[PDB]
Amino acid sequence: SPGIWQLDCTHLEGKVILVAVHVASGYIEAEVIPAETGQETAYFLLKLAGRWPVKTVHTDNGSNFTSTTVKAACWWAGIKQEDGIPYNPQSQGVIESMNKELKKIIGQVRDQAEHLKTAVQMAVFIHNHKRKGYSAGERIVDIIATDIQ
Amino acid sequence: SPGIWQLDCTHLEGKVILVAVHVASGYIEAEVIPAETGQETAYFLLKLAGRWPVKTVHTDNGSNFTSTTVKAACWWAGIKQEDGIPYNPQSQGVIESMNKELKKIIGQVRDQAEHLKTAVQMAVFIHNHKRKGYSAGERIVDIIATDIQ
Ligand SMILES: COc1ccc(CNC(=O)c2ccccc2C[NH2+]Cc2ccc3c(c2C(=O)O)OCO3)cc1
Ligand SMILES: COc1ccc(CNC(=O)c2ccccc2C[NH2+]Cc2ccc3c(c2C(=O)O)OCO3)cc1
Repeated sequence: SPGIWQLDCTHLEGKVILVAVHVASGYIEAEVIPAETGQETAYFLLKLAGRWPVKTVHTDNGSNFTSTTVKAACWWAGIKQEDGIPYNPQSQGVIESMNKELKKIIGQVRDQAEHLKTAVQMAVFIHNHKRKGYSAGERIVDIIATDIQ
Repeated sequence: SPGIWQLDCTHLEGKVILVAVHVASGYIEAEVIPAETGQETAYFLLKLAGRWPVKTVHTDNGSNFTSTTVKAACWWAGIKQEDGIPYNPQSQGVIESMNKELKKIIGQVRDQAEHLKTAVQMAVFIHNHKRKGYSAGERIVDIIATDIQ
């Protein structure tokens, strides 16, 4: 479970916010793209896996699961590409709640930047730093370090 | 030391590669931009600090140190903005060698992608995963986890 991530795609302002969630910690990375394509998804995963030890990615939909470009990125970066079937129904709810939380934070910061991408990065920062007492950023580091040791 | 990062700007193919190095571990993040501007530098730091606990950034040059936009990003993200003066002469050499290493890796992957940004992200991946035996990615997580505990 330390290497397991979940992709998630949500929409705002006629743009697409692509999110990767570290399942065990709730830590996220995100980017704004014009539309979700295999190319954009592939590039995003390449970035993610250069930054964290990404063992498994549960793709967000069937198009990204199918995409040869996404498969090729997963091959390049040594990621096991998996489906995103919520065999645990709690998964849908957690992701939906996360999207609602992120959009709420974006709303709270929206007037602090012209561009949506800026507001999204502010939202990533707030989400990852929020104490719930550890933060998601603390949990991911602890989980991974424990795994290394 | 767990929170100290160094910015570094290098050039390839008429483009700019902006790098942040975690000093204690050698772990890096990087992006390709058309030109180094305070706006691009500010956005890069906002991204970095949402992902890792960035306490201090040694800026790469005086323009980024002076930049009101960079100062504002550092304010937003709770980062201490500092100069990049190599009071330790070993600093320059480490960065120089890092730039040379990165450009070597980019050359080794260059035909595996059309776009430079892709090759740069491949180089980030290879750099961070390289065992020197622990990798830079392992070292940063251990350093930060130790600090949290
Ligand atoms: C990350 O650095 C920051 C610097 C300053 C602030 C405080 N907020 C303002 O000063 C502000 C507020 C509203 C509109 C425009 C602005 C000025 N522009 C901020 C900005 C900077 C870099 C970028 C951007 C934007 C953007 O407006 O989207 O887009 C990609 O790179 C936040 C973040
Ligand atoms: C990250 O996913 C990967 C998928 C596949 C491969 C293996 N290499 C090739 O198939 C290849 C080789 C040479 C030229 C063009 C290509 C095909 N395009 C690769 C590509 C994908 C996503 C992107 C890109 C690019 C790019 O070419 O720069 O730019 C931003 O998003 C590597 C990484």
